[PDB]
Amino acid sequence: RHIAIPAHRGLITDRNGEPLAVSTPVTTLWANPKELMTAKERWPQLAAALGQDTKLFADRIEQNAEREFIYLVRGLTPEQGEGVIALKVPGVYSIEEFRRFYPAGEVVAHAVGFTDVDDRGREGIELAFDEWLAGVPGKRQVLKDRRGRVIKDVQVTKNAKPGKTLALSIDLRLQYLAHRELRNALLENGAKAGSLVIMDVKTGEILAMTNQPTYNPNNRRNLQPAAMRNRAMIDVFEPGSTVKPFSMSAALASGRWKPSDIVDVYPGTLQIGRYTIRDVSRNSRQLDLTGILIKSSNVGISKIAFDIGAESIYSVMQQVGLGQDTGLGFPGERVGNLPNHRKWPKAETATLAYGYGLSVTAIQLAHAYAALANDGKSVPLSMTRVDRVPDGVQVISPEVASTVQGMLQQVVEAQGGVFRAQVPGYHAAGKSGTARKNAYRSLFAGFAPATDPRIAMVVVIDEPSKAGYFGGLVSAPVFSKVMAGALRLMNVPPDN
Ligand SMILES: *[C@@H](O)[C@@H](NC(=O)/C(=N\OCc1cc(=O)c(O)cn1O)c1csc(N)n1)C(C)(C)NOS(=O)(=O)O
Repeated sequence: RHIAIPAHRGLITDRNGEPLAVSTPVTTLWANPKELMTAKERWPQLAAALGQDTKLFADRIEQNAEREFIYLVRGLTPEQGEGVIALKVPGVYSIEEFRRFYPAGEVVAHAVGFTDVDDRGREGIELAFDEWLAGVPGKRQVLKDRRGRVIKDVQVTKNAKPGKTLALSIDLRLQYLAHRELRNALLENGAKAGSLVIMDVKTGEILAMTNQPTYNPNNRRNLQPAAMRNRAMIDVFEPGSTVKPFSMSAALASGRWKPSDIVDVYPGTLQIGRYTIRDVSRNSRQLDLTGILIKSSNVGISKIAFDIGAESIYSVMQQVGLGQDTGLGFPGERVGNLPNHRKWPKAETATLAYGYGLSVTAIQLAHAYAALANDGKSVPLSMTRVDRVPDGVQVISPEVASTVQGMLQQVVEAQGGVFRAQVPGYHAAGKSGTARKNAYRSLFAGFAPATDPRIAMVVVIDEPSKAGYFGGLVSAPVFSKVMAGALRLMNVPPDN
C-alpha cells in the first residue's frame, strides 16, 4: 500500500565545478497484471513500445496474472516513456527514476566510477561517497482496490531528500592531458596497461588519476572487467629503483652520510650468501651519493643500507605511506606490503633499499613523492576538493628533504641522467624505475618545479612491448609531457 519515491543523486563536479556525474530523469514502467489481463488486445502494441517480443511478453503477463505489481521496463528516456503512456493501456503505471550521465565519459571513468541499475554507487567515487551522494528515498500513500487499480495518490508520508553535491580534487583540464598522454604512450610502447597520478604536494589533493585500458561509463553494455580496474589504486607492484630516494633520506638522516661521500660499487655485483645484488650498468667504481641515484646502483644503495641498518629505511618508507592505508576509504583499494623484521638479514636489508620485495600502488608512490617534494611534510591524501588544508606530518626533516630534492634534480639534469624527464622551462626532479615482474613495468616518479615543488607525478607503464623498457626511456617522456602541460595549466611560473 506504500511505494518508494527515488531521490535525486548528488552532482559530482571537478574542483572547478565542471560536471562529472549528473542525475538524469528516466521512466520506469510497471504494471498491475490483474488489470493488464482485461486488455489483452493491447499487449502486442505495448510489447513493441517496451522493446519486448509479442509472445514472450504475453507469456510473462500470463504467469504473473495473480500478482498486483510487476516491472515492465526500467530506465526508458522520458520521451520513450511518454510513447508507452500515450498507448493508454489499462493497468500500466509509471515511476520517475534517475540514471547517471557522465559528461567526460572515459576520461575520468575510474576516478568518478559508476552506479548500478538501482542508482547506487558501484565503483570509484560513486561507491566511496555513496551515502553523501544518495540522499534518502521518499514514501507515499496510495488507494488500491481488489483488482489493484491505483485509485489516488492520497498523501506523501515522507518527501524524498536529494543527495549532496560533491566537488572532487580532480582538475578536468589536467585529467584530459594525463588521459591523452597515457593513452598515446600505451599505443607507442605497445603496453598492456598504464596508470598516471598527479598530486598537489601542498594540499594532498589528487589532481589527476587515469588508467589504461579505460571504458565509457555511459555505455552500460559489454563493460569489460579488466577495463574497469582502477589500477592506480588497485594494482600492486614492486616500486624498484623509485624507492632509492627514501633509502637516501634515511642515510642522510642517520648522521653517517653526506652527498659528497663515495661508495665503491665495483665490479657492479655484490654477493650476499646465496643471493647476488647486480647493477644494470657495471662500469663504475667510486660513485658519490647523487651518482648512486643517477646510475641507479643497487650495489651502491645496498652498501649504504648495511651501514645505516634496514630499520632506519623501513621507518622512512612506512612514514611516507609505502605499503600503508591511504585513508581514502575506496572499497577494494589495495594496501600492498612493506616487509618488516625484528632482525633484518643482509639480503632483506639490501632488497628493501632498492625496492625489491615490497608492494605498493601508484597512489602510495605518488603520496610518498609528494611528502619528499613538500619539504618532508606528508599532507593527508584527498580525492575531494581541499579548501582548508589539514596539518601535515613532518616525516622527513626539511633539510634532508631539500638535499634529496637537489639530488633528484641532478638525476634528471646531470650528465648520464634521465634527460627525457626534463621539463623545458622548468627545473624538474625525479627517479626512474624498472621492475622485472621477460615482462617489466616502466616507472617514473617525480616533481616540479625543483626549486619550489608544486606537483608530484607517477607514471606506470605495464609490459611495454618495444626495444626500450627502462623507466628512463618509457615513462620519463610521459612525465615530461604531462608535467609541462600541468604546470602551465596551473599558471606555475617557470623557474629555469
Ligand atoms: C631499479 O628500478 C633497478 N631495477 C631493478 O634492479 C629491477 N629489475 O631490473 C631489471 C632486470 C632485472 C633482472 O634480473 C634482469 O636479468 C634484467 N633486468 O632488466 C627490479 C627491482 S624490483 C624488481 N621487481 N625488479 C634498475 C637498476 C634497473 N634501475 O632502474 S632505472 O634504470 O633507473 O629505471
